Amino acid sequence: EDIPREPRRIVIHRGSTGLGFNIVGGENGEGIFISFILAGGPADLSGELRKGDQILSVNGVDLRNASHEQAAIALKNAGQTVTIIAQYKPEEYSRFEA
Repeated sequence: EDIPREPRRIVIHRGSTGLGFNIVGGENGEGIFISFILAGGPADLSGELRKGDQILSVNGVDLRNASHEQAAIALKNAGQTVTIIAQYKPEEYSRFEA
């Protein structure tokens, strides 16, 4: 596919269904991962985010060592235009989530 291995920058605009994705992780050995992408939501329309992406940063707020609630608050407070730094790690996601 066209998804690279290294971190990538994706710009999302918030709407009436939020940023259009939901998250898991943030405990133990597991960072913040996208578990669900809403059909037609902002993340879906970008074409850029995937289930199994780890969110490394949101608008400059580092989420590599954040709990789930710290990450959910940072996403809720990130404003209308949100820049997500994501890194695609589907095998690590499957280890924790399957």
